[PDB]
Amino acid sequence: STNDNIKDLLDWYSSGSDTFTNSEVLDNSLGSMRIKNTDGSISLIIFPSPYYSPAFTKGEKVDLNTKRTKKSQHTSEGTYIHFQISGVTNTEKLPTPIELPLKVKVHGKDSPLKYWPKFDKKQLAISTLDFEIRHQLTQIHGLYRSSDKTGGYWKITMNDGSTYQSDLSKKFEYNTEKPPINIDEIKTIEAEIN
Repeated sequence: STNDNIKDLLDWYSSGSDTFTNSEVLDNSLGSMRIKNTDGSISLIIFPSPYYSPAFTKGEKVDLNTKRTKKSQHTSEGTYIHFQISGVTNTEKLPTPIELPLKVKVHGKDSPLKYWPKFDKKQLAISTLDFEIRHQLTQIHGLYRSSDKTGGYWKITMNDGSTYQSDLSKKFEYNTEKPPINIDEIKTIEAEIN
């Protein structure tokens, strides 16, 4: 059996993420943005961190690799609205898609990857990297599914030696999220399930 916190995490990380490219900024206020996607829907995205406060202005183009916080709504004006959190970056692409170096260890023993995707974007929000990593861990390596796989961490080491890490026993800390990073400057990504 697992505890309730672990169950929330399984529900959160096993679900998918929303992806929209070349969306347009409609409004940008403190802690949020209103964006129009190319399919016609509107996205209301919250940004709770002072360290990652998107500064895009009305009319600019952005990419979304985000998660929904609740069910989308059809409004009176006939508008389809999405409610999401974080995950907004510029639209710059890399010359050729790259494969991020992810090494996974379960109980000290190396655990091979399956369906780890390639990325073609120059920058990704840390929350986006967090969900991609944990999603791989829950679908392929059993994270959160049983009591023997409920903790650990992931750590990203940049070329300059600076690091980013997240504790797997807790939800990603959105309130203190740092700004998006250049993925081609990532030296190593390690994930360990205790």
